[PDB]
Amino acid sequence: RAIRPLKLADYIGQPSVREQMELFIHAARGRQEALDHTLIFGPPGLGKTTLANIIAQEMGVSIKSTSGPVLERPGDLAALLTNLEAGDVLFVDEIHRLSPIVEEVLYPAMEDFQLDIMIGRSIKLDLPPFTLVGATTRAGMLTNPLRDRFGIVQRLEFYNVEDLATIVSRSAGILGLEIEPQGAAEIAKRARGTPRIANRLLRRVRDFAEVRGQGDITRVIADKALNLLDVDERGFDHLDRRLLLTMIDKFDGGPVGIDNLAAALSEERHTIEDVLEPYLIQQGYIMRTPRGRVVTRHAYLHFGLNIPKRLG
Ligand SMILES: Nc1ncnc2c1ncn2[C@@H]1O[C@H](COP(=O)(O)OP(=O)(O)O)[C@@H](O)[C@H]1O
Repeated sequence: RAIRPLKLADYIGQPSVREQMELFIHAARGRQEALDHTLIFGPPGLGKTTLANIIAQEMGVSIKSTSGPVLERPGDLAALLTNLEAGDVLFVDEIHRLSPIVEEVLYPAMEDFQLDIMIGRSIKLDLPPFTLVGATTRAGMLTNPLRDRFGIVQRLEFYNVEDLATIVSRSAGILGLEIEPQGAAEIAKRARGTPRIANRLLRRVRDFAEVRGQGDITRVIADKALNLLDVDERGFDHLDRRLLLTMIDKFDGGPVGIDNLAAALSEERHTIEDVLEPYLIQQGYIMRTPRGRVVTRHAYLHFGLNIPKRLG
C-alpha cells in the first residue's frame, strides 16, 4: 500500500525526465556499466529522493543515501566510497552543502574512480565503478568543477494541477479510496505544485471523509478538510501567508533583503529561500530585485487589501 513510485513507469508528470532516464538507464544496463553520475535539482518535495531511488531500482543496484552536512571530514566520504559495490548508487542529498574540502575528494572519485585523501601523507586507492546521484534545491550554488562532472542533469519543476490530480487519483486508488475527479482537482489545486504535499493532503482529506463524511473523496469534502487544515484556495499555509503579510505590514511591500525578512520572521535564510519563496515567485506573488524581495499587486489582491499607489 505504498504510494511512492518505485519504477520509472509510475513517475507521473515529468515526462521529459522519465523518458530521458528510461533511455540512459536502459543503455547503461545494456553495456553492463554503471550509470553516469546524475544531478537532480529543483524545489523540495518534487521527487528528487524518489528519483534517486528509482535509478538504483531500475539499474538493479544498491543505493547508499547520505547528505552534505553528514560528511564533516574527507574521511567520512572516503568510508562511504570504499564500501560501495561495483555499480552501486551513492546518493548525496543537499549536495551543495558539502564543505569545499570534502567536495575535493569527490572530483577524482567521480572522474577517475580513484580515492585521493590525506591522512601528512596522501594515499591513492582504486574504487569500483559507481553512480553518484546528487540532489540540490537548485544547481546554481554548486561549484563549476562539481557541476561539470555530472554526465546526466535532470531539472524538476513544480507540477501542473492536472498532473497532481493524476497523482492524487493514483494514490487514492492504491489506498483503496473512492475519489471523484473534482475531489482530486480540489486537492491538486491547493497542493503547492508538489506531489509530497498533494499526497500528504490526500491522507488528511481521507481522514475527514471517513470521520465526517461517507468515506469517499468529493470536492466539498476536500474543501472542508483543507479549510480545517488552514490551507487556503491557492495552497498557502500559515507560514506562506505570514511571509506575505510581514512583507506588506512591516516592510510596506518591500524591497526587503533576505536577512531582514528572516530576522523579522524568526526563520532561517534557507527556509525562506528554498522552502517558502520559489512557489510564491513562480506564481507571481513575490519578485526578487537587486534591492530585495517585493510583493506584487497579486499579494495585496489575494488578501482583499487595497493595492498601494506610490513610488519606488
Ligand atoms: N513523479 C511523481 N509521481 C508520483 N509521486 C511522486 C512523484 N515524485 C515524488 N512523488 C512523491 O512525493 C513524495 C516526496 O518526494 P521526494 O523524493 O522526497 O522529493 P524531494 O526529495 O525532491 O524533496 C513521496 O511521497 C513520493 O511519493
